[PDB]
Amino acid sequence: VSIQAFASSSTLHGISHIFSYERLSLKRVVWALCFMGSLALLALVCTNRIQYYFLYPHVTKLDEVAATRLTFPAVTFCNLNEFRFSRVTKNDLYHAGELLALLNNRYEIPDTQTADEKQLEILQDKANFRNFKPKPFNMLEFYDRAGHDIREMLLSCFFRGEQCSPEDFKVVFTRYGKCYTFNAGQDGKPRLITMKGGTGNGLEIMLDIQQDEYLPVWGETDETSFEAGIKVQIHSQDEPPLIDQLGFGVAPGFQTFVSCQEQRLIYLPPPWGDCKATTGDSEFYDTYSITACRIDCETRYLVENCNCRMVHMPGDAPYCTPEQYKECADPALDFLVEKDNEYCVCEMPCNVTRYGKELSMVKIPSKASAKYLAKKYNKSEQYIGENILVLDIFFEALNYETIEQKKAYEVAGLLGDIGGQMGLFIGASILTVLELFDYAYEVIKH
Amino acid sequence: VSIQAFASSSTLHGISHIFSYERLSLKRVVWALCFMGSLALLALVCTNRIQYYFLYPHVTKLDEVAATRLTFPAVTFCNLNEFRFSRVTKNDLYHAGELLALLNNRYEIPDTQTADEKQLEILQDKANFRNFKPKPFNMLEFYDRAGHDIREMLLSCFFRGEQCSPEDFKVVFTRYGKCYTFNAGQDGKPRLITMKGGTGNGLEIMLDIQQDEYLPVWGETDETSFEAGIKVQIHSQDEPPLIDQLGFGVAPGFQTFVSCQEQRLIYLPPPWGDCKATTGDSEFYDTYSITACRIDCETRYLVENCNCRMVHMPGDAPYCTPEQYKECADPALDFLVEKDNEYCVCEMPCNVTRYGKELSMVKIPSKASAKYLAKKYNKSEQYIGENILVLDIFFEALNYETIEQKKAYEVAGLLGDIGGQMGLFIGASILTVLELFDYAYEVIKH
Amino acid sequence: VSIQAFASSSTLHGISHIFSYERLSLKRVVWALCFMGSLALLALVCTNRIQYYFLYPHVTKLDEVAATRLTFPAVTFCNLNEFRFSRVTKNDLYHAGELLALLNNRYEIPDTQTADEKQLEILQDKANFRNFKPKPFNMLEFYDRAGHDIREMLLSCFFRGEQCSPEDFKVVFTRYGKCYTFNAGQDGKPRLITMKGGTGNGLEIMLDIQQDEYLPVWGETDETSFEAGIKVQIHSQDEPPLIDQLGFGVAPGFQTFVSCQEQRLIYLPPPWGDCKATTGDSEFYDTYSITACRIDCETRYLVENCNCRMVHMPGDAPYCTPEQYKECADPALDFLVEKDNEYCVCEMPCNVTRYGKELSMVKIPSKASAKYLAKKYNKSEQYIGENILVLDIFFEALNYETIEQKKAYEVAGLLGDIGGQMGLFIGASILTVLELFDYAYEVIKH
Ligand SMILES: *[C@@H]1O[C@H](CO)[C@@H](O)[C@H](O)[C@H]1NC(C)=O
Ligand SMILES: *[C@@H]1O[C@H](CO)[C@@H](O)[C@H](O)[C@H]1NC(C)=O
Ligand SMILES: *[C@@H]1O[C@H](CO)[C@@H](O)[C@H](O)[C@H]1NC(C)=O
Ligand SMILES: *[C@@H]1O[C@H](CO)[C@@H](O)[C@H](O)[C@H]1NC(C)=O
Ligand SMILES: *[C@@H]1O[C@H](CO)[C@@H](O)[C@H](O)[C@H]1NC(C)=O
Ligand SMILES: *[C@@H]1O[C@H](CO)[C@@H](O)[C@H](O)[C@H]1NC(C)=O
Repeated sequence: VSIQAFASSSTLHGISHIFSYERLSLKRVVWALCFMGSLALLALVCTNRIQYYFLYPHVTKLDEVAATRLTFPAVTFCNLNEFRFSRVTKNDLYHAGELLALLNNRYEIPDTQTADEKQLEILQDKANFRNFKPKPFNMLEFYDRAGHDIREMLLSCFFRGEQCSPEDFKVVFTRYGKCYTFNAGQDGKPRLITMKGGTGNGLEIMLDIQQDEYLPVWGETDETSFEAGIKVQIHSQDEPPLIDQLGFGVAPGFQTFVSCQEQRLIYLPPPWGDCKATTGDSEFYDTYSITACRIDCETRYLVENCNCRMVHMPGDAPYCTPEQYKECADPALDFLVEKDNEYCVCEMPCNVTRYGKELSMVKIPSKASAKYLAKKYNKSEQYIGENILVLDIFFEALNYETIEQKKAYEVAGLLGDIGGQMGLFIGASILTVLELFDYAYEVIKH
Repeated sequence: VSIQAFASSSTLHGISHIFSYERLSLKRVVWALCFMGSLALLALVCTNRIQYYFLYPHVTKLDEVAATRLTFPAVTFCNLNEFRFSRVTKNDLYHAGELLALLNNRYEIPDTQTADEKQLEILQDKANFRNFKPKPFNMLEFYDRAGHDIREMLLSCFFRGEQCSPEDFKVVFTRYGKCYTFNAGQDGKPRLITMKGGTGNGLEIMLDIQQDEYLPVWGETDETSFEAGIKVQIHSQDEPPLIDQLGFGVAPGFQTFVSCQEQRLIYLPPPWGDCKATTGDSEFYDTYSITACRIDCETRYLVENCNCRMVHMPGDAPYCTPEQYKECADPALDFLVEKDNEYCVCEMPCNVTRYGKELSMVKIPSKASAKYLAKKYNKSEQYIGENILVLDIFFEALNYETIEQKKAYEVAGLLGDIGGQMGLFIGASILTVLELFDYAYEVIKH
Repeated sequence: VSIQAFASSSTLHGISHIFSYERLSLKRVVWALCFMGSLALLALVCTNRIQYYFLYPHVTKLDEVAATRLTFPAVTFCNLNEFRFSRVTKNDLYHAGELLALLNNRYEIPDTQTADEKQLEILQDKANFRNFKPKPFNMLEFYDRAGHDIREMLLSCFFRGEQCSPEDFKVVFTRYGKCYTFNAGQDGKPRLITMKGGTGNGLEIMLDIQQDEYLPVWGETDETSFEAGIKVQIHSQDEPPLIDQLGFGVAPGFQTFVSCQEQRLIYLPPPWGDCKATTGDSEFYDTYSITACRIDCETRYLVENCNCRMVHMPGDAPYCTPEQYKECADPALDFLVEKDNEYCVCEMPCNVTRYGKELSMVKIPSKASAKYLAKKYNKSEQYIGENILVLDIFFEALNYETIEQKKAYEVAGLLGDIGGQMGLFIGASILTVLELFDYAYEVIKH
């Protein structure tokens, strides 16, 4: 009814003394100042937590979960040479000879300074082109044959002390050519596990990089490979190999323990964080990752721009000849990487498992095992120090760190800190706001 | 008294207009819907924060505390050979000859291919067993004598620029045998400190791995050691050495700065996190850690299963002969590691100090110091490149990172977000719930 | 007016039934116990969150921001020799000969054991001092000339596949002498960027450490340098080089991919955390960092204590002669580092960008490129393996991790959890406390 009658019976805390049934005194203004200030101190502090929730913040919980049976990560490796030298042929030097950086522009040799007599004359019968009847070419078939064969390289593999197999090593194709993948987990093979830490309860391979089978550099080229040794990218079984980008290396003559530490990272979907919220099954890979998007970003580009695919690409498109490489494929990489890089962006999913690495090198061989390794694989003693390496990937302990992001302020924490200060300053509620609306609805009709 | 009389004078916000002293109108149901909804919106949002507190969550605070006098971590190392070759004896080849992988099953030699004439005939008088009167054996005494002696290996140790001592190096026993521990901190010696970073204000040892004193491999065995170089585990002084598991290595001929970074990790006790809440003094180590539990997990097993202890074990039990090794001890490791691994689990304590490591190799020696290092220790020039290494462990700066876990939601934050939304939705309290009980207690008696 | 009249009309929840207009019964004490307990349960729980806010806590948010154009960090390097041997002179051996550890106390040679005939006689005409007319000396001018020249060392630099320049390498001065800085960003040059990851889209230098130009060690000195190879500190362009402290190394004959990962760390100002809150422009560096404070901590010390500055110091003070080095400068370092270390402390600012590093070594050269690298730079084959190295610094992917510290409890979260439990326990507000003061103000006047 009356304003002095309504304010004497409502649930607000200040109006019972402002609008009292008494004359105007000094107490009415000290209740007016202390209510109009405590309504303004509620106003700029409640709008803090509203705008703080509107940022959608999140802080991270780290934890070290202990386990017993961890999975082994897919040890993916290949030699830093593209392909062997004794497995190239005269027909191989015709369709793809200029691209392999041993030929000039007119399908002839560059300057033959610092070329051995036995090294040049094995190449010299390959570059006759006299009554040359060519054969049909395929760049995938060239990387199948001329690449480094697994049954020649790997002297002794191991896993958890048990023996290994070159049939367990699964071929892939990257920018370095014929690359293999231990513990791939595809083709129905279950991913192997580990039950202990230490240097013996992981992979232990003993490779042979075949330094005599490297491409002899005679002319200064753009992409000559001076180094010897392999390159390794450690990843989960879902992510395709990206050895060209995410790969470290080990040296020959250096047994290299690479201690991993399994991490299980969990991000948040928008609007909290940035992850691929759904699964997002890509067109040429059954699962999604940060790399499987990136090769699918490049595969659909080179099909729509050059009507073929490279040898390191998934799908079923036919492989580009070196006629398509020197004219279409290579000018279309830098046209996307440099110019149109903002047209394609991959959102990393928020269930990702990574593997750190802590390097440590030990020199192989000792002199006590020097003469033993020479005869046991029919090699010279000078051959052993610069061809034979050992890699060793394991886990420190059976535990994995998790890096998960907790939402720092949900809507249930906002309601606890709106009325946590709404009740502190004026004592109202959602019903008191509806109560003040229910009195003002009666005043406007009278 | 009456329901219209009680609701007109209570502290709830909605019942003053639902149960008014007026006829049934459209305002009674719009106060009934807006109260039965604001009682249900309180119901499913307060049960969010109750169940969120019942998970006992925690998020982590990272901080980089700066300091002046950091402690130096216990640099623990041993050569990757088990024991020397010139310090084995005919009696040593009888009681423990087959276990050291130089003998066949009938206490005879394996195939002697790739064996030098001077290397075989020093072994050939050890394996006579003709009128052989044996001596009493002890596997701890064999690892005391035949192991790599510290006064022969370490050419020059240093610490903070000041000189060092082989008497400061303290012997332990691991799976590799005679291992030493710089800055052990036990036997009343105070743990040394550092007052600066950089490569000169830490340890700088110059070892000599004695590659001529390695075990010559002639037959293909299960545990032949091809590599040369040492293995190092960095740890705090409390934790016992676990070089077999938590150890990295450095190579010979390679001065290897190993930059540490001191971390002081703090976890939470249950039910927040998982730590050993109390101290938990183990039976054979004065302090508790993740490793001291694990060796105590293995020591009590092999005493209860084989009535002895291994050479890398604490306590006072007598050491197992190789008769007990080939028949009891080795079959009881894999019976616990593979089968009964779930019977024993070590809870890592929540006051743990760790040390990261960032490797970096520099080749030693230069040609300017090549001929100097040859004569100054009476060594050949070919000996220097493959025997002499330098390790260098220090800190980057005088600061330690801390990784501590804050309890993200205590009971004082739950009470602020129960009544933070209880006062927002219905305006009640704990006393209003007691007030509604105090009116309903009067109704049931009338 | 009356206490039974005031409590029947106030906004507290308990006083309406304690001070009722009825005789003393059992309900008055059960409302007295349940109010004096719910006033005490508010008391010790509200003082929890008050003292929890008074600690000013903070928890950290980790995030992995993806980007396209990252900046390249300033690759700062220098050879581990101080200066060349063929660029020292007779006058250079007079003013500074004893300090370079080739002379005795009486300006004569130490013991010449293990000294070559061609190596001693090139030094022997430098140490005549017979009718010696000296030249004016400057230690900055000695480190300009006698140091390792960039145009002799760097065989081939690269960046993003494009060519490089020795004019892009900018000289600085550290404890190792003549040090250079790729991508320095000073002198108006804009800091270069990267648009891709992988081993080819970063720096790729091919140095030549000039192992024939090292100082030949003949006598056992305090600071002889046995090792060969360079030292590298990766940092942002703002921070001055601190290669002596924050530097890792790479070896010769070892192509060493050093995979970075850009981090953008953000701390908090006091009283939350510890950072330099303002900019804090130092006296001799235009920007502030943790290192630029430390050299400014040492520059103002040695000017106020020795009236000069060292060669690795900023400013405009004249450089100290070796007369000032052996008598003033060296005794004033350890007088500050060991004794007065607590007089100077640098507060690290809270906008700091760091760069991690993940090492990986690959052996260079292969035998296929062995004879090519010998003639192409007019070097012997034995020279190539122990002088030629390659360093390679890049990024894994175009993304940077951020480690920022969120204030875990602001004043708006305190007010939500004071009245969140003030409204829960007694239902009061800030006005009810003023209401109880407004009744007690009337009682004391009557
Ligand atoms: C991510 O993993 C969590 C368990 O760690 C699971 O509950 C969730 O469903 C997963 N999400 C996706 C999209 O795979
Ligand atoms: C070992 O290699 C040599 C060539 O160096 C060859 O003549 C010999 O037949 C090989 N022996 C075996 C058993 O492979
Ligand atoms: C752990 O360390 C903290 C200080 O960092 C100390 O207050 C606490 O008592 C310690 N707890 C145990 C169980 O040692
Ligand atoms: C140095 O070693 C040789 C053996 O190579 C030995 O004959 C000689 O006596 C040794 N000299 C010293 C001083 O130890
Ligand atoms: C620090 O960086 C943030 C952006 O990352 C910026 O908003 C802030 O002003 C910076 N503060 C200082 C002192 O440079
Ligand atoms: C190459 O070096 C030799 C000395 O080893 C020198 O005699 C010759 O003139 C040099 N040639 C060139 C082209 O620099």
